[PDB]
Amino acid sequence: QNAGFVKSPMSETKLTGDAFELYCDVVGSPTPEIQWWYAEVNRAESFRQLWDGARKRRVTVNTAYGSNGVSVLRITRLTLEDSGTYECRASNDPKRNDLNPSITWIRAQATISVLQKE
Amino acid sequence: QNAGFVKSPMSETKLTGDAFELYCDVVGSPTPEIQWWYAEVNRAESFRQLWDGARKRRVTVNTAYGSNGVSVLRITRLTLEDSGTYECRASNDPKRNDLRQNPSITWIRAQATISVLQKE
Amino acid sequence: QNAGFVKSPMSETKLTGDAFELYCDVVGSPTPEIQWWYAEVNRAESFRQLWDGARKRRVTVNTAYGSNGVSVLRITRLTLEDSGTYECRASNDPKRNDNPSITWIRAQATISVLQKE
Amino acid sequence: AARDQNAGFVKSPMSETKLTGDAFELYCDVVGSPTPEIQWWYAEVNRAESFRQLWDGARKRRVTVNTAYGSNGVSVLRITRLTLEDSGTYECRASNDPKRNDITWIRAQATISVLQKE
Repeated sequence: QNAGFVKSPMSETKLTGDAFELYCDVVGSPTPEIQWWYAEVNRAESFRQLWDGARKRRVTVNTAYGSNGVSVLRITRLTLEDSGTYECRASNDPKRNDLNPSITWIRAQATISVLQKE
Repeated sequence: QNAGFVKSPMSETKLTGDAFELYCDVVGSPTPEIQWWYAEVNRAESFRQLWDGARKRRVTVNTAYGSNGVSVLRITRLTLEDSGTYECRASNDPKRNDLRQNPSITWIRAQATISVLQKE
Repeated sequence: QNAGFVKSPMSETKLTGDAFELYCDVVGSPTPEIQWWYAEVNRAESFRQLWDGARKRRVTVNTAYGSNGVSVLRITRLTLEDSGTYECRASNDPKRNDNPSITWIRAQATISVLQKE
Repeated sequence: AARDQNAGFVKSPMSETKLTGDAFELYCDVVGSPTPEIQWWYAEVNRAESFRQLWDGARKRRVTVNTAYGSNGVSVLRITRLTLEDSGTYECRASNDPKRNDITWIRAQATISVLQKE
């Protein structure tokens, strides 16, 4: 089985200072890798990988692997510039990390909108 | 600006001659539009919109809109060249259908891989 | 194939607070363009075009162009003032957008909204 | 196309097999009265739904297009640092129809096959 999404991240609107969590759950054989990506504008030139501890540890990534892969992306103390398009990426392609990055992966996107308190 | 995927399409392996169905389920206020897109290689240069009747009518699309958007993409009599990356796209942005824009900019995407194997 | 309605929108009665969805399905070769128009009274002077996002984003238009043109018009949080004649217009005439609107066909539906009293 | 077009191929792109990391160059040379326009198109699978126009700078500048119009039209398509995903059908399209940009184009196709380092 090529990687497939069983749970996808879900768009959400938030207030600055709040926090959000996005979830990802993927199946396949071999077990797929999960990565979280982001772009201000939903276009390939804008997408970059996020990681546990990004943005001075406002960003947290907890990922676990078994038969399936599961992950939560969490961002606290939200700012306006956290708005944009977030993405769970999954692949069990053996060449998936060989240095256009989306070519061997699948993607499932969510929109995050952060509004200013009043 | 608020559409989200409740259920995204699921990757699958099929044999030549069979059929597949992909399913896409989305929430948003107002109700988001749904589209289906495809590419042999998962890069924006190769993605094109599929539609009801495509590929000599082997492709059907059935979509229903209420509070949610729900759609099924079905392709019958599968061939090797039906393999690739398929994609549900959703949006309720009022400018989602303007032409002066990289098609993905006002949409969100949820992808599945379809592999079609030769009966032999 | 000249643009032709395979399914035309159907008149409905609603109560305030509800939503309605009208449906328009047109065949043709090439595939016809679809527009939605509205008027309080069925007179030419009162018809104007509905756009996605109108009426404080209570108006949605989701149109798909395949073999057929298939469109749904949805309006939420219905008020008494949303009552009227709603119309799907279709055309695959090459100069349909370039000679007034004589190149489009119309199919109408009445939406009557009553107070949830 | 027989009524409002008369351009014709004098040099056509040539199929070729290459290794990942290498570069290729395809050539097109077209005659007619008036001078015909040249475009380069590509598809993974030789079918109309997959064909898209390429341009100078495509694929993160790996794709180069150099076209000159004198009496005839001549053009070179170059792709460097080749990947497996550069494989497929490339074609030169040409037309000297007035309405050509509003089919009244003609095409000459080549197959590119990229193999990895064994």
